[PDB]
Amino acid sequence: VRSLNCTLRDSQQKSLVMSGPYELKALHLQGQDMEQQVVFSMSFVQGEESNDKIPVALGLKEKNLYLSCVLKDDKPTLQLESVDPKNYPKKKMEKRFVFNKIEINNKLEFESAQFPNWYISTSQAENMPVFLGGGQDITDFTMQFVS
Ligand SMILES: O=C(NCCO)Nc1ccc(Br)cn1
Repeated sequence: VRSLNCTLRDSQQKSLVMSGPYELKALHLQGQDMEQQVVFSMSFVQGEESNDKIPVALGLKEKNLYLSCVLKDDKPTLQLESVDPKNYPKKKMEKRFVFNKIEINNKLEFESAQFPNWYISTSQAENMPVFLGGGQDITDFTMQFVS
């Protein structure tokens, strides 16, 4: 499987950092604090594809942790999920790990492949969790490539 290391920033230009072991949060960051941002390994996985819709998995660089979409208290919910480090990443990722990376107006949205029309989202407020949203909440991102 092919993977690229990258960071993400929301359309309000908030960066993403760890919020405990299994959550991410978004906040405005600049300067030395930039080292705190999460670096993703974006893997290009199997799934239905178009020019503007590309299936990816979002793992944390050098960690056996992936973003995943599951029902929690009966609601679609973004979680960080651990995996066996000997088996990942792989080309045929389970559907809960797959996001459709969609380019619209020079920004990216990440739609859950498991839950159509649910998107990786951030709040306008500082220091709040990254979540799966189904308006005020931000669903557009840019990507920064990392060496
Ligand atoms: O401009 C970007 N990065 C800033 C320099 O690090 N990224 C970018 C641009 C278009 C789309 Br679509 C997604 N990401």
